[PDB]
Amino acid sequence: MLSFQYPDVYRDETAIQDYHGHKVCDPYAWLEDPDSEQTKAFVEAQNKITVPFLEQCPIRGLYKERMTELYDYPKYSCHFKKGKRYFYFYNTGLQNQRVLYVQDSLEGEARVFLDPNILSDDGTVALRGYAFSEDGEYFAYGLSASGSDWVTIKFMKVDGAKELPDVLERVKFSCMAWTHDGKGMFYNAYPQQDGKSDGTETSTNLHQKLYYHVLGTDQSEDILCAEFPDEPKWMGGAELSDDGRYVLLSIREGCDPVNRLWYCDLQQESNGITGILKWVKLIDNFEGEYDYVTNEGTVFTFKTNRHSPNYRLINIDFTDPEESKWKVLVPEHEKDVLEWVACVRSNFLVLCYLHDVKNTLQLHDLATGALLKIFPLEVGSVVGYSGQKKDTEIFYQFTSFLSPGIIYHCDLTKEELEPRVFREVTVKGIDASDYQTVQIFYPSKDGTKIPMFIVHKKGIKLDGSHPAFLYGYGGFNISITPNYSVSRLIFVRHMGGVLAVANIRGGGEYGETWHKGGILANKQNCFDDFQCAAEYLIKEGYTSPKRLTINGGANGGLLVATCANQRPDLFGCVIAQVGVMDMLKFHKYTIGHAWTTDYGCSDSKQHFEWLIKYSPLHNVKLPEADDIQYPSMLLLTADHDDRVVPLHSLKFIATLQYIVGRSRKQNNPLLIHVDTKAGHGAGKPTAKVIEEVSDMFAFIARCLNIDWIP
Ligand SMILES: O=C(NCC(=O)N1CCC[C@H]1C(=O)O)OCc1ccccc1
Repeated sequence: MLSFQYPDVYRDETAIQDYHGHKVCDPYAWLEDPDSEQTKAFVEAQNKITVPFLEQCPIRGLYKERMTELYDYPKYSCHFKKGKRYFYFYNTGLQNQRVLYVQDSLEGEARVFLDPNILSDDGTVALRGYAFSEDGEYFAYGLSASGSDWVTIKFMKVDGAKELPDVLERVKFSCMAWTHDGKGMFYNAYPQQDGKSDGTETSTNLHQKLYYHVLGTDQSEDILCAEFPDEPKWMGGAELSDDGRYVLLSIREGCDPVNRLWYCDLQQESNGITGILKWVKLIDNFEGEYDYVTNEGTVFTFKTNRHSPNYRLINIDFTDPEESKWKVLVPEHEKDVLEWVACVRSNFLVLCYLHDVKNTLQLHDLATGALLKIFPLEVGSVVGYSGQKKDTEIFYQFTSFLSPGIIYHCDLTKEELEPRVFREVTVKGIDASDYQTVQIFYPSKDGTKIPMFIVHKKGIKLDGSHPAFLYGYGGFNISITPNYSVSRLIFVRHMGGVLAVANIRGGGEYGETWHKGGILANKQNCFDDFQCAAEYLIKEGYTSPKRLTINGGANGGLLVATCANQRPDLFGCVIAQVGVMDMLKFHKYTIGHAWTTDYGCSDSKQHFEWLIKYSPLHNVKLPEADDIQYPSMLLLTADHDDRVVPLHSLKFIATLQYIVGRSRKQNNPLLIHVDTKAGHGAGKPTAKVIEEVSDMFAFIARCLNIDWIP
């Protein structure tokens, strides 16, 4: 099968660094420079062998054709109202980017409001964030090129969709919030830096500032409202209270669900916004999260995890702020996580809970916190919602593994608040009734029961003969909930596969305790949990090692790469997307410094000791047994992935090819594909999404010798 030869890659054997007495060699350190001729030549040489390998078999084209056909279905976001108009996103089916539409009434004819497709031939310019003025007459929107996190904010007058001259640069990881007087907008920006700022650089991002832009002026005139020069990693995001009276500043440092909370009563400013605001430091520490829901005068309602790992709602009165005085509006549930809360129709609260990895949605009274109405949902996830304080209706979007989704609407001015289907689309070609989703809980190494969803064709025999695709993430308090994936369903229908998603520790499925169970000293729990998920699928007869593929992206790329090093005997194929592979140097680049809250940092001897044991780049080793080789591996990254710099995957593949690829027993391929004009994943155009999944499933099919089932 392997008719190709791995490229020559120079090893800098002098690249040695001492980590607390532990000498670490990094022979491919030079791949950290994306601009050198050496690095460019490396990428070219790697793609040169990967592309023909992926395109040789007819299966890639078959998969691509089927994906193009089945993914071609109307895709709508739920409606949301701003001012006197309604807005919604819509993709006719295969447009590179979804389009923002506007209508003057629910019955009115909709018209194109913002079409990102006309900004590029290939759809590599995408919307990244936006904010309407409080009256809905003005609109600010961020644009990112080639998938970079960097944003350029532009503006439009809503009536007539008129482009305005205002342009804001150096924006990244920014908030967008208009003051209610309609004069301007708060946003974040980073100081100037040498070199590039286009997504191909690896420069660390520090000293993020909070600025206020007055509409109709040059960015150079912007007001500096908050800065933290003594704390380079702090990031202060601004939002206006519902009544427009207070600017709330949520300061974050790192990735834990915690934040300082400062406020500024705008009425108390000496003469409007003219400089550093008179911040009142309500919560001046990083011990808990305080997510603004709404306020009534000085009584502020926040969703918090302060001594409540499953989250709860509290009221903090700015006039009697001490913690002993806070009121618990909606107490913490013993097991269900309160995911998010919104205030609508003045005195209603919409609460979304996660019950065993499935969403529930309900309406509560703002004054007492009492449950008023349960909005029934099938097994799945709530992925969209609209309804602000002044609105008198809500829209919410539901999705699941077998259902593309349903958008519901509920008029809250009605006595009996009962929802109605607003929009529903079914994908012709995939009959939901032929498949089933089951949820099981398997014990991990330490006995902890971990949830896992398994999706497969009804009536299959559990004889271990089926190809399986097992996905996991495991970290950053992210919950991996049900979602509709045409690409995965094609694997089920056309490749006879079984899909599985393991809700391993590190995620947010069981609140902050679940998160803490998969970080820092306990990061190994994630890998153990995931390996145990694979062992469950095998023991129960869904699949066998040789037919099992594992996949994950970014922190999930780290997950599958570590699992390949630790248990190469358990997997037949591994697809690691945009993975964090160098755990000793991740903190040095772009926004990597923020991930130390989940991983630790190698500067600390204690942390280094945890990190060195699982870092993918530092644990590539030939399996001892002659009958064991590494699984087939495919790394996917892109040259503008400034979230997880591509050097991670470049150094990792060089190491795999040298240490393992050179061995005579290694017959499974170890490849990388580096895309252009793309980044971490957000905003990737439809055309690229299709090529990507086609590469993935063609790799699986060729390596495992799977025939296409028409
Ligand atoms: O870095 C992330 N998110 C985490 C992220 O993208 N990660 C964390 C690990 C690698 C990668 C991933 O898994 O996609 O977002 C940037 C940010 C914004 C505000 C405050 C701090 C940080």
